[PDB]
Amino acid sequence: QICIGYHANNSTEKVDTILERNVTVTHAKDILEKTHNGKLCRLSGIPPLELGDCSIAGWLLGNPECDRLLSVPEWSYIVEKENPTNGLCYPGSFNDYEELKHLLTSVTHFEKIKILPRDQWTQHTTTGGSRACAVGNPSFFRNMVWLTKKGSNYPVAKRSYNNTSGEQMLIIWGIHYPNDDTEQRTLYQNVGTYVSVGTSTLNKRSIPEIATRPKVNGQGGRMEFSWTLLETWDVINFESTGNLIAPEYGFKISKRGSSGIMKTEKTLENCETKCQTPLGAINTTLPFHNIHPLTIGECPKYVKSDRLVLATGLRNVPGLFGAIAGFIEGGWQGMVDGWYGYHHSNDQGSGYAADKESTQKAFDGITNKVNSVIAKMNTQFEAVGKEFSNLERRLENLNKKMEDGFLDVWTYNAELLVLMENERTLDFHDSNVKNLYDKVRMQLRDNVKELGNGCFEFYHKCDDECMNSVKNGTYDYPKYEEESK
Amino acid sequence: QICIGYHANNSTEKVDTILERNVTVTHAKDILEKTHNGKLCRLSGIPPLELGDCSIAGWLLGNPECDRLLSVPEWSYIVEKENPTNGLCYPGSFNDYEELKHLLTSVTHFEKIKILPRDQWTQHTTTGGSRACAVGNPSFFRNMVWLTKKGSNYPVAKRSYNNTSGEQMLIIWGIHYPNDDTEQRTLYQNVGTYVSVGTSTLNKRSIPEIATRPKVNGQGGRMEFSWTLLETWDVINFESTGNLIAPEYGFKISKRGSSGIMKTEKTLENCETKCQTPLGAINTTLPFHNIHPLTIGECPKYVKSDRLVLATGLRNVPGLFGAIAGFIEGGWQGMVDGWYGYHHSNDQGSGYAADKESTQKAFDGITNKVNSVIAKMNTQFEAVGKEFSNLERRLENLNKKMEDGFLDVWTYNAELLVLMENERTLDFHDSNVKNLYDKVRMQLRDNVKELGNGCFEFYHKCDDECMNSVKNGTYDYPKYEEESK
Amino acid sequence: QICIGYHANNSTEKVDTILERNVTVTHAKDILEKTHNGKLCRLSGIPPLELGDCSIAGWLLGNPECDRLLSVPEWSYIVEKENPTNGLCYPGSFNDYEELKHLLTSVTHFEKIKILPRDQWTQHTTTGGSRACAVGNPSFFRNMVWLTKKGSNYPVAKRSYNNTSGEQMLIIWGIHYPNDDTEQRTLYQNVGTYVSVGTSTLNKRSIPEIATRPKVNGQGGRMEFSWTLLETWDVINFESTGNLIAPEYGFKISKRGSSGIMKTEKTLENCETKCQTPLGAINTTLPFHNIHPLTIGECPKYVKSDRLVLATGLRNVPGLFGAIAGFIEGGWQGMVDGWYGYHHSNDQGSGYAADKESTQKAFDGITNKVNSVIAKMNTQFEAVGKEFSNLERRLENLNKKMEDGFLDVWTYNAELLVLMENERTLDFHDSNVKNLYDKVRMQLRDNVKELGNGCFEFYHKCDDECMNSVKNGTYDYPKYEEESK
Repeated sequence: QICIGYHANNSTEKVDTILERNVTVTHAKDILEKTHNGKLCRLSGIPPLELGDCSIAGWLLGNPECDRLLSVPEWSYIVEKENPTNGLCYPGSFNDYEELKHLLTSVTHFEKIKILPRDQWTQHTTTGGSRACAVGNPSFFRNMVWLTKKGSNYPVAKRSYNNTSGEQMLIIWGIHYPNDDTEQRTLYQNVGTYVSVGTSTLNKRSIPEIATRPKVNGQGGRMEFSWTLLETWDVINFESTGNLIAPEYGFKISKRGSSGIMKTEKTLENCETKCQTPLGAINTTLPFHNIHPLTIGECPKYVKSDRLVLATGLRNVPGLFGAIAGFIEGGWQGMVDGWYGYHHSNDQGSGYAADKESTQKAFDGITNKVNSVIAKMNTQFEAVGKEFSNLERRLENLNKKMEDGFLDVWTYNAELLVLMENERTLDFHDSNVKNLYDKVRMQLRDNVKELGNGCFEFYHKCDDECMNSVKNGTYDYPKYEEESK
Repeated sequence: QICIGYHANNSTEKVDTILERNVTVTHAKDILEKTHNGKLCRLSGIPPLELGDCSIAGWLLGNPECDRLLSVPEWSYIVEKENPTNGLCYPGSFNDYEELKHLLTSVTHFEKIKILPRDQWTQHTTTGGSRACAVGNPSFFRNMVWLTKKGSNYPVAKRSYNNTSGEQMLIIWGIHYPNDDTEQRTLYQNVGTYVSVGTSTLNKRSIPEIATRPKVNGQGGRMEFSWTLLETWDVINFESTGNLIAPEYGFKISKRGSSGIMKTEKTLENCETKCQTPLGAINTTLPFHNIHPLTIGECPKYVKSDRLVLATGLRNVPGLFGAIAGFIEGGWQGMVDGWYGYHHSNDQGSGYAADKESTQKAFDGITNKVNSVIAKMNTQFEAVGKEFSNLERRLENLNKKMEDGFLDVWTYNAELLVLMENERTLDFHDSNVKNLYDKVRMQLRDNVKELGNGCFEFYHKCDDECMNSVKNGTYDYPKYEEESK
Repeated sequence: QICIGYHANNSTEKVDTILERNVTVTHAKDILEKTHNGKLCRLSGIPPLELGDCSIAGWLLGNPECDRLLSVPEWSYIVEKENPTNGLCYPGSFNDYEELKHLLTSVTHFEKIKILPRDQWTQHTTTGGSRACAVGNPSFFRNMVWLTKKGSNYPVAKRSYNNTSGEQMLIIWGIHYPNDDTEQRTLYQNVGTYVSVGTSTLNKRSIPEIATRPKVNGQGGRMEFSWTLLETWDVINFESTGNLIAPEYGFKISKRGSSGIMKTEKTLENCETKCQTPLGAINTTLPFHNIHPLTIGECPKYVKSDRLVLATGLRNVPGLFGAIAGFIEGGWQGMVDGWYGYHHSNDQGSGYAADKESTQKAFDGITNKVNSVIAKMNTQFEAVGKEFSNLERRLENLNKKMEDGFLDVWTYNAELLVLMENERTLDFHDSNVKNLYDKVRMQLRDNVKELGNGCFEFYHKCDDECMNSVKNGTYDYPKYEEESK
């Protein structure tokens, strides 16, 4: 007796296919990454700029509450709170704020130079402060200078600066909007003041917009700050008859490319990632994850799925070709050195023997299928998270419409890819067993009867050495011409 | 004698496959929804704000032509004509208009409130009107007040409002731009006038731009409107020496999400949908539709295709496994209670009996195939259509480039899905038939003769309970040892 | 004897399937276009507007270095260098420049009309020039008029123009920002000047800002230009007390759709395409290419792949159904008129004969498969390249994140489509052979013996007439009852 069978085990591993659901399989592979390390790490050897609970505005201006900030010269992404607590301690806005944040998202190299020393403002008062930026005496943004009148005079304030630092330089200035005409006169003496700033390409003139406002942080006044990148060997001109908040420092900056701000509560924790999420770092080979949409780095695609499992083994039986769970009704728990093999009732022993060469062709194939699915996915560095003012609601909605559009597409493709390929994997094994059976039938023919359960009854004495002529595809028909039929 | 066969009927359904075109099939399912109810319906219980032929601006300002408007307090989307006939009856612009429309696109909750009563502008005149907003007497936007001179004086107009309504409040104001220096004085006496508006975050000061302009609605002047959201318990301050168009009303407003403006002339009708289009509402389980690109709601994916028919039954004849339309050269008109079955020529009679074991595995399977294709589609709520000013041409083009890009992707994938899955459905049936035939052959053997056209000729007698033993898989070889050969 | 077999040849064409790599195939089709003509062509009959090394700004204003420019009236895209040498010869900015470039991207119809002739500026000096626009006396943009004082006076400059031209007209004006108070007097005499421009919808008043600036092209002053579309039968009104840079010309423009600007150094070169890239033109039926991402026209999808070969022939051997390179161990070099066929050994001769019928079914099926993959692709017209100022980094990053999104999607889908469909083409051929073999075995039966690699040994005499019957499917069992067994 010779029998063609297939492998079985104690697996409870389930998969879905196009045609059937919850189908138990021999071996399987999850291709969806769902675990992180819950840490917040450094991105490819380069740390994040950690802001604690300051805002970029607050950090750059020199809010006294950002003094203990600790600044690296490099950083690869920024960490901020979804709602920071130390920003403009003096009320105001920041022109093109989001553009500025996006510009500082990632940096070479970035250092703070002193470009316009306080004391050189010789005809003006410099110590101007406010209870709003208080340390319990009134202080002010440490990087800026509030030029006010000296005595009863405010002469034209006018300085320039040639960018000799060798690198593109970020420079910030501001204009102060008083609460009323009287407060204007006591700070600046003059009424029709203006702030004028100009470079080669920049060319801007502001005038104070005096108006009655509710108090924010106990102040009815406001400051509107602006910023420019001063190109190398170019000069920036300030001229003002009042209301200027002058920079004292500039920031040398260089960039390789762009990145993201990560909105989170966590804190850098000393490690390494190629891919960071607000919940933790991801180290994975798999092509999909479902951890968090807002990642930074080279990440697996984010999918709205919570199971993506490829069958690799075979239908676990305690098809399209009619073999597995077909004319060969069940699998063999015994044979464990292959996926398909032989079982023989003889006069010596009996008798499980794996078909190495056919199990090998299949380990190769299925290994290739898995690797096709995984290795064909392209993962370049991206930043996902994005920033919009509350007058860019449409733009923000456009961005969400896009992220969501790709999310729907990848999920659908993934789900269906897994389902379709699982149906073909099973048929694959089913075909392999069926061709095994046939690779024996077309060879025995008359020296055996077709029993049914994938068995052949021998018309002669087939000792262990004859049973090996069948297993290795080299059985001779001529030799056994004994007709017991 | 027992024949193996498969179902055929009078159907004329055609599907396409990867390898074949116009292939007549037994049963099919169109997975492309292309019918609407020609009605404009309310969305998950909540109706649309119907603007008739007014613009949002005309509505909010109180254009007199928008009096019999009817205003719901809720609304889930807005209906507006492509080009409304009642907007600014007095010529002018509206700062950040598109952002405002996007804000009002859906709403909790929306209530107009008198916040600055006219008659309390005690030192100014209120009955300012124009022929441009005629009723046939000069009139004006009903929600605004045109402050002008009282005698030969226009003092500092200065009022404020604390938002005690417990909701976030929309507030609009405008400044006037006269056609020439003389028109100005007859209206405001003063010449260096300004308009000042402040809140906690708002801070604005506008000055009039006197200049000769072509007459729109017989008017050379222009009115430039602005708007802000005043937060709860915050106060807004107005101050002006002339040219201020003050609001009388504010609008309490709350929001959960965003929605969209649907261009169309149809009117609300009193039905319901999860999904609306400018042509009619859609009610469907199907994953795709081709009615119209600009839907609002939880919709199927829009595709360029105009036919996605999924084969569910089998090839219909008067394959890959070479049974169907192959070695069994035809289907059976007769048999109608299964897809595959038997036909016995016996001394009692004949002979059609469907096969319930395999026909059920197929219903099961093809059912799951359809459900997988449908139930994997992710359908959240979206609004598609958007709005852009004539200086956001690039941004609009970005949006189109985006909507067009997904359209191409979903079309291609749906078209190919159907083509591939159809080829594999037919091969599924072809296989089920081939396996039936094989399950019978492997049960008889010696006891019967393989004819060629799918039949077995018995080498012995076989009454009815002889067939009912083969069909159910319970046939015992040993009992029949007559070898008429 | 009669044997079934398949085609083989001397191909070294290789394809990848889901299960195998580097598989040598009988015939194949590359579906990735990889070649361009290196020419810069015209798009569907319509040329590009070529700018040499001017910028659109310099071209419209009429920079004297653009005299040789060659202006056509139609054009389907614009060719510009990455960084053009002749732009604003006199330093300045250009309000909403990117929107203007986008406007002019494609054009009907485009024609320069003389709308405000120089000489009619009778109260002012017109020949105002600058050394910055030297010809080697001072000159100026040829399409603009630099109004300066005549004698010691500069009367209110006031002119209007009503667009009677039958098309929408683009108009450009400018305001001069001088370097210092004396430059202003020597040019304009007056002190608190203004520039007023108005139409139906446009309404701008501009006062000049005198300030000290770095010198660019030797100028401290700056000129800011603005533009508008003057609709038909509308009028534009200029009024100015100095500092106006007036138009002399407007541009009748008409637009069907939109296009793009192509950045490259190449020149128009007198040929044709439906699809243009900065490297050269593409003439192709294929659905995919990898030449360059920035195309213009009706183009194949761009993918990161650099090999998309579709198998069309069978495994080459000099599978899933166990025929090809399976139970029939190899192919026939010498069957050159079909994919599958017969080899008869006869008393007469022997004996390769291609099977016309089934080879055709295959040529048909694979033709369809290739046409389905190619023809389902949606090649609408798009421009791709896009322009953003340096304060639109976010917006530009938004666009990049989108182009990449689609690139990643199309690439993955194409790669896997090929792999999956290759796996099934091979298995298709395999199936055809297996079935042709069975179509003989079921037709002979007793009358022949199953030998080995697809061979049947006849139990009777078979002449070249009997042979033909087996081949054409007519052979009869009854006739030949010679039972040499």
